[PDB]
Amino acid sequence: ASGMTVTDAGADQPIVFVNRAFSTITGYAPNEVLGRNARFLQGPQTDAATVARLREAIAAARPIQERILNYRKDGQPFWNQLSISPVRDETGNVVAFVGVQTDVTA
Amino acid sequence: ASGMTVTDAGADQPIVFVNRAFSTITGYAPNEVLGRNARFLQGPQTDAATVARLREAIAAARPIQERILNYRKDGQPFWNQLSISPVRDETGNVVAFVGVQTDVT
Ligand SMILES: Cc1cc2nc3c(=O)[nH]c(=O)nc-3n(C[C@H](O)[C@H](O)[C@H](O)COP(=O)(O)O)c2cc1C
Ligand SMILES: Cc1cc2nc3c(=O)[nH]c(=O)nc-3n(C[C@H](O)[C@H](O)[C@H](O)COP(=O)(O)O)c2cc1C
Repeated sequence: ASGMTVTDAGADQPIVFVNRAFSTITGYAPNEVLGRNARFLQGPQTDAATVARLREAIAAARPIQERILNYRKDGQPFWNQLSISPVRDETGNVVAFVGVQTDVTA
Repeated sequence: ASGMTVTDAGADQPIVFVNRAFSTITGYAPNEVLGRNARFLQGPQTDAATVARLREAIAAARPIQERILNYRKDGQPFWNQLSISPVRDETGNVVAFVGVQTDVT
């Protein structure tokens, strides 16, 4: 089952919702992630260039797919097949971002 | 500001998240809508053919936009410019639906 994260569009994209699978994958409870930028999932072995591509895509409200090394709450590394897309109204205003997170470590 | 509604993909698409604007537009608090299908927003004068188009789009996980007559908690009618899109993982599985609700009254 794939994780889903919803963030606000503006002001450093704080998490506003995660599904159950997000907790299964990351080991974080909703309480522990709400109001935070998802970048806490990253650590020392996370690829800087991949993070840069995410940063620029989100700034431009551009859909992006990346395979990124993330870390469970307990510090265990896992490979995150991450898909982020802006949510737009019909006037093109960005209302939110949605992230789909799949553990592809195996 | 535009409302946003997130539902589960399966089992009659219960609401799992709404943003602030959803409450401003509909007059419903999150606690009142969570776990419910969004069809409660429809009323007597809602166009049946529009509802049928939404029903078929969701069944096939197809993106759809409709202008649909909805009703606030207090019963006042409003025109809802509604856009629904499936949220998919990289293997095409539908993880959720996202609806954007703009009051165009
Ligand atoms: C909806 C959403 C979900 C995200 N999910 C993840 C994730 O699961 N793992 C991750 O490393 N980064 C994720 N990010 C990316 C970070 O929040 C951040 O945008 C990224 O690290 C680049 O920005 P920064 O250089 O300011 O940290 C997500 C971003 C958004 C908007
Ligand atoms: C994410 C999402 C948001 C929705 N938002 C609305 C809405 O704001 N107003 C509305 O009348 N129907 C909305 N619907 C549609 C109803 O939930 C339902 O799909 C529609 O009435 C057709 O199915 P039915 O014939 O089983 O009711 C939404 C559906 C989804 C999946």
